Amino acid sequence: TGGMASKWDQKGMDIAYEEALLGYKEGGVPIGGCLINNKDGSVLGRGHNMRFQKGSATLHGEISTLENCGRLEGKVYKDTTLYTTLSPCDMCTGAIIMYGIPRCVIGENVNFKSKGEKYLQTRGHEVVVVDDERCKKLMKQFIDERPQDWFEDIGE
Amino acid sequence: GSSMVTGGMASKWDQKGMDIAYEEALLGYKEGGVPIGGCLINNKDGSVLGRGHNMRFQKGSATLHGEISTLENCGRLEGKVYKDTTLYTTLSPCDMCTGAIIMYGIPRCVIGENVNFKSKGEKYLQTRGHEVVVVDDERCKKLMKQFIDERPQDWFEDIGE
Ligand SMILES: [Ca+2]
Ligand SMILES: [Zn+2]
Ligand SMILES: [Zn+2]
Ligand SMILES: [Zn+2]
Ligand SMILES: [Zn+2]
Repeated sequence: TGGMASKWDQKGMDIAYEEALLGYKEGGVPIGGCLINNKDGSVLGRGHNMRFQKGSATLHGEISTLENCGRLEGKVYKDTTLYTTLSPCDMCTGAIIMYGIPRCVIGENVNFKSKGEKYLQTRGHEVVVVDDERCKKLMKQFIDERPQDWFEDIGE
Repeated sequence: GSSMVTGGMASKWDQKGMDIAYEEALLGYKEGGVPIGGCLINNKDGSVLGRGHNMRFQKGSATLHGEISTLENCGRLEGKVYKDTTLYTTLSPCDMCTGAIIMYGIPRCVIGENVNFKSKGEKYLQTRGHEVVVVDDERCKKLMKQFIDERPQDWFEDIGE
């Protein structure tokens, strides 16, 4: 779309936030997301961080989202938007780049931001930061109460 | 990617690491999956923290590339642990696996070969400061070449094409 928001952007961020809330309720890292087809707004998949729920070192919210979409032909990704409640780390950024997902809509980049946000732009992707306070407050609460668990999720 | 780019020194555990990575790739091939394997070794003592191979076909996974599967198999770890390890992979990493190495701060990546595949990740790793070593392992090259020959469409799916 460029500049103007996609008709499905609010739907996507609301779903990402719902996933983050669910993850928080399950005692995990409150980071969620979803992948939407820009063509019809269909939700290809949705998910949240599964580090605590599955003892996973790779299932960040974004990775879990992609995993939940299942095996897809490469072309499908080319016209989708990945929604994430928090700005992607270098790994999740790499996933978006590898699959060629053209747009990444981010809830906030205040609690966390890696060099990946800019790298996505360098690699030709459109990056949108909403600065969604609901996401920011939820993530901040987790960081406040379980700082070490947050650090573990990003190898800190 | 700069011009004054150099490879990296050799480690005493590199032979071991690539042998395990190759073993994982053969296992994956046996299981009917993508023959890409790896393992993570602690540079401090040579201990193998984990090993794995691509699980796209085995688990219907869109994210379990060989490198990702390897990290997953190590389980949850304190962030400091990754800081003195070497990630071994039979094939040069895509942008996602490169991102995983960068995020966790794994200081060294030893690659079997980059003849059958090479993404912008190999250079980006060096740009981000990581030590990269390409051993040009003929065992890995032959195995991957055969797979790409026999299953071109499946190879493309693994890299989203
Ligand atoms: Ca053929
Ligand atoms: Zn993240
Ligand atoms: Zn991530
Ligand atoms: Zn790969
Ligand atoms: Zn990869």
